[PDB]
Amino acid sequence: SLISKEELIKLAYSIRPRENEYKTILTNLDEYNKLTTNNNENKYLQLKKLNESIDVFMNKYKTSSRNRALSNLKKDILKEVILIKNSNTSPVEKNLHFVWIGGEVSDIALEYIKQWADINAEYNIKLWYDSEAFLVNTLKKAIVESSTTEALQLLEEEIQNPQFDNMKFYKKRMEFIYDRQKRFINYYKSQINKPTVPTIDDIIKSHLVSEYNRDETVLESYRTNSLRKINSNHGIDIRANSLFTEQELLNIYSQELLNRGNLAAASDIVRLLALKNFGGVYLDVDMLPGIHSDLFKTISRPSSIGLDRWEMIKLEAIMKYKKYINNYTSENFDKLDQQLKDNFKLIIESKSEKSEIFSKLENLNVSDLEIKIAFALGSVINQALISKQGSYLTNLVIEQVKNRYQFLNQHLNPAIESDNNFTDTTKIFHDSLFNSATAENSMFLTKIAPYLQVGFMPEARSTISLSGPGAYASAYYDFINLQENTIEKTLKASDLIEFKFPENNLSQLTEQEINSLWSFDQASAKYQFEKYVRDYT
Ligand SMILES: [Mn+2]
Repeated sequence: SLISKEELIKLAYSIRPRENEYKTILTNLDEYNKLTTNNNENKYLQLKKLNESIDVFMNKYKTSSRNRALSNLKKDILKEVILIKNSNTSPVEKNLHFVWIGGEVSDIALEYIKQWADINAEYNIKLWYDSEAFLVNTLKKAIVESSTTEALQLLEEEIQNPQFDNMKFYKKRMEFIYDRQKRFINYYKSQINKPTVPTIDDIIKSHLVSEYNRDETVLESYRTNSLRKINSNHGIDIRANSLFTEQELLNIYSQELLNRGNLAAASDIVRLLALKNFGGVYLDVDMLPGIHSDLFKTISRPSSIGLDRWEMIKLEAIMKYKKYINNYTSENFDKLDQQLKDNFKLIIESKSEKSEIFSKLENLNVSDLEIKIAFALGSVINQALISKQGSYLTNLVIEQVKNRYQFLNQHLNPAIESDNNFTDTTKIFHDSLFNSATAENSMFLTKIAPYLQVGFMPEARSTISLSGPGAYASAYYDFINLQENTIEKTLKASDLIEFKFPENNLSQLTEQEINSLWSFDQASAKYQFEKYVRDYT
């Protein structure tokens, strides 16, 4: 709660008459204080209105004796936001949302998912997929593999030279990739309006048969198998539901799914809509249930192994002696002391059910203002989220994503629509983009400039600032500071303890997580390239 209007009057009292902008503050404060309603949103909006009115005063009367008391008010307002979001608080909808789009869901992922279902029988499992787009990953691989071969043939004389700059390969390949995506897309555009009303998979299958020497029967049985496999396993179809309720988000989803072949970005969109509409918990398929706090509370962690690695080996232990998941790595566990390896066996064998090893979600109490998110390396990471349907912050994130894409597309579209190659298209995009640079948005611009090569070239990481963690971190900034449309600033893990995915409720250091956190950096690029050259021979 905030100081009364009367208290502010006393605190900010001065020899001067009350400025008009000061009277407004007093009114906004009083009206906040007199809020009878207990809906979190309406309190928030009034707090926001008060805060804005304070900035108006302070920016106009920069030397006012009142500024100290008003600066103190603004500090109290920051705390009031946290008090509100922590006020009314009840369990999220009992939905676990996963997403596997663009191909056949792996068995490996089904196993990880199975663990959650077993432990939380009262939770509905939603495995989102796109019934029309099972061939999207197949197409992306065809394009990349074809382009790799084209680039290696072109650069055949140079690639073996150990001093070869592998970037020359990646740039060259990107040109071939761009031309092939553009060929696909233009063909898609010619088909999609016919009275036959073809699907994405119809169009991809035909293109693959025509241009990539594929067999229709093989493609078709992969498609029908992917469909039944996913329907049999909590599968829920994006196309038959109410996820996409307006054209703008659909188009963002489609440009990622169809034009770029970026399934991670597509999934970034789907997870947010699933949360907005249904509420619940979202998880990547490499996340696992949290382990009971006191399970290995009696095993001292050696100084030689890190905090993270210790969390990994805990999972590996559970897995060597319960094999809940097939072929779970034992690398880190096999070592080193033969004592703890038995203390591990002792405690794990002393349990008989899975629910004794893993903790249940039960009620996750959140308010209708918030979204909770996992952390990694000091940043938020959207591989795990909790949110009530229609939550204020989840909408803030969606708005961030929409405005970032609106900006991206404003500059990108004219370049795409032009009939140009990769290099010329890039230039038209960059020349428009960087002419919009301000102090405020410069970094963001620099981050989205390599958008077209995301997934295909090293260090192209635009997704983060578009549909990924960067959009969430700016939305968190919006929310904490009662601002809107923040792009320059992000809030970090250390800023957001009040919004953390409760640690006890999640195990992030899983085997599939780690061998998935592969990033397209230089080092990884060097290795991929060396593999490419070794196979080519
Ligand atoms: Mn991962």
